[PDB]
Amino acid sequence: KSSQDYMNNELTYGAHNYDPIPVVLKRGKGVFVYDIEDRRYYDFLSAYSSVNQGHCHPDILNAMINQAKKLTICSRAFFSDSLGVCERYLTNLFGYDKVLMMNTGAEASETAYKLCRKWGYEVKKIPENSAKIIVCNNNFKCKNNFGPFVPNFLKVPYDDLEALEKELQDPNVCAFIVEPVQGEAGVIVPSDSYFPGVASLCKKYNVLFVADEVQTGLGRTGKLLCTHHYGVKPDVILLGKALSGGHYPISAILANDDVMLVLKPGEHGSTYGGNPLAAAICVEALKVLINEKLCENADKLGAPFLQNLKEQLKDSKVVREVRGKGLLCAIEFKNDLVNVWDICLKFKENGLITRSVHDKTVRLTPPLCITKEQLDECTEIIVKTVKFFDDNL
Amino acid sequence: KSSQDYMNNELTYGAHNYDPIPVVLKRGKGVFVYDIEDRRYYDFLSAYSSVNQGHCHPDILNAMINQAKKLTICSRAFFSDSLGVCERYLTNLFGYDKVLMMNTGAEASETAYKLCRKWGYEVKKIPENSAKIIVCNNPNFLKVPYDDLEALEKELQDPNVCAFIVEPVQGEAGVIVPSDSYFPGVASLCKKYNVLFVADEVQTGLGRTGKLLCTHHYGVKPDVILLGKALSGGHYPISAILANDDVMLVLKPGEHGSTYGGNPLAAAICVEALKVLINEKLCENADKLGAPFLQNLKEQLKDSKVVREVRGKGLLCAIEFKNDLVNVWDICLKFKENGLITRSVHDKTVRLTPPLCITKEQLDECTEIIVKTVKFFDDNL
Repeated sequence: KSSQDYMNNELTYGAHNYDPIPVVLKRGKGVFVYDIEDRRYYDFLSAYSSVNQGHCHPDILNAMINQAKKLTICSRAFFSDSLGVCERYLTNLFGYDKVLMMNTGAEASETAYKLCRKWGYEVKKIPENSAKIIVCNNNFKCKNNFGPFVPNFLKVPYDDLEALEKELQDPNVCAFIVEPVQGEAGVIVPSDSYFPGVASLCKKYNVLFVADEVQTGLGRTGKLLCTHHYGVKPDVILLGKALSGGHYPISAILANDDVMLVLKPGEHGSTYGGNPLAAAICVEALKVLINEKLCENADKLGAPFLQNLKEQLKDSKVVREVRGKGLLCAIEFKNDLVNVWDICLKFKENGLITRSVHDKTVRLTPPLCITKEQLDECTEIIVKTVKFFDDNL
Repeated sequence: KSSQDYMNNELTYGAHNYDPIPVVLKRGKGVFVYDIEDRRYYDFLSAYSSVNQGHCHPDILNAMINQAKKLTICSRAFFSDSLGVCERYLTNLFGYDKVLMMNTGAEASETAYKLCRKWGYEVKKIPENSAKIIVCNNPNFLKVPYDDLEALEKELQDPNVCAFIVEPVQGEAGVIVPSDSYFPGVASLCKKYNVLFVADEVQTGLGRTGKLLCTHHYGVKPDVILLGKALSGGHYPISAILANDDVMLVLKPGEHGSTYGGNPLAAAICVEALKVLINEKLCENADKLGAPFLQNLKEQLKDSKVVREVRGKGLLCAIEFKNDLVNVWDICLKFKENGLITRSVHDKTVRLTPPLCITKEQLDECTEIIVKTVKFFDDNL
């Protein structure tokens, strides 16, 4: 069987709900993945930050096996030894009274909305009929906006304190939920000064500052929390992805007692949320992150890589911009001139796989254990692949 | 550290969003779990059907380790060898064109709603922004009584309905079994009004009632199947939707986004979990031991003042109490004391769902525990 046998097999037995780059992987180790035909590629997506520690990290796999021999799941009908150990681990490590463990990052966001709204009722006296959470324009009037007839989410521009303050004036806002750097918007970094302002603004209007660190956290930008960079402490933290080194779906919300204690019991979530197996894996995944100093590696190698790449592409007709912080980087192209999807196929050909976002911005997010030498080899691949297209206009 | 230490620890570091029975488990094997103090209990919840195969089943753990050494996740940005093998396995096994893999059962339900609505437009050609879906008691949803063909047909008449989503036996409602005749009628009715018959088999499926699909009992083939829980033997969150091409192709690329859905690690675990289910003939075990256990239990409790009813099919059973007379929660604590753990539902119905590898002898020992527990509450009234 060949890569193609597999790709056809999937098309005929599975739903067509995804549109993958045509490579079929069978193995990962650290910063490399390997296809059906034993070709090797640099993984520059890291399963969207789930394998910050690197593919198939042995320590984590170990933790997983030690737990899975004892107990894999018992459900929230009862207690496990493992979950508490995790909860205590995470809380001490991030400096929050409590933590709530879950599976997917969506579960994290949903639960966060419930949380903010209820805190808004129980504490700030706002009616759930009328509670609003501010978010940002992941991209960029006539509308009932008053009392019970309200949007649920108010969108405002990212990196915009004036606009943010304008909405915070609404007494029915209970929360601003924001990413330390916008992933989906194409890796948009904020001005150093934004988050400091955000923290003040929220403090002042008595509104929960929630930071979505599902992509930006756990080493990706150089720190355990990207928000650590701007010296601000959010009221609520969302964690996920790299929280497990790709060995399990695990995500979390962190908050102090005054926020977390708004949550009433009996309200069902997922059966697998907070299971012993995940709890064990979680602690090891973060222990690996800290012991191997992967945060610092990222911090040290990141700014250079980005700067040097900015240099070597300064004279490209198709490149629009090169952005990043730590090892969370991207290249935005002028989709007027090039087809972003082809650039991704070209990369794949040149030995580095990644994916598009907007059909204009390409994600550059390798596992955090990458070496200076490896990054240099990749800069070569990147400069070369971009050359290919520049050489057609 | 003791059970209590462990519980207090959770209270102070984790959110209080659940309300567990006060037992702290450290280990599972098959039908038994063991607490901090090395006490042993019969697990009669099976993590709500996630461990049909039994706790910590070795074959599955093996499958898990073989895969985890090779690749755990790459995301849907790319392909893995393992996923396709899974997809092909499941499809052949259940008799549907395609399958869509996911993580949680909620993801399955959400995705099912999207699917039904979209089929309802790109096919039944329902007016945009108006596709209603019918569901059973317990904005574009219509509730109707369970086990009610007359009521069901009345709603099916709405030309804007695109789907009926229903459980082969109602779990949350307190283990409610339908009359043999209901589902056959359901299938006809849906066939006639041109409406997707979706079966939620997340709890009822994979051996729990004696068959791979509980609907197999009633000789009906649903347009869509939802699977989960036992789909992994409790080793990972894995769930699925099954459907043929005419329904499934409605879904187009790039509209969704859960990173872990369809990952290679889960894909591998899935195939083994079901292989275990079939090889160890756990469906049949459940089928054979089930009806007896339920009948015999009905007998031994016929004269109880606090028991209201004993229901079940296969090893999916329950006992409903008269919450006027007893506190269901205390009945659960008493069980725990007598060596069998389980949970309440409604504060009136108690779930009896052991792992499917339980033996006739074991069930008998449990019947004893159950009867003993019950008598304690009879006398004391």
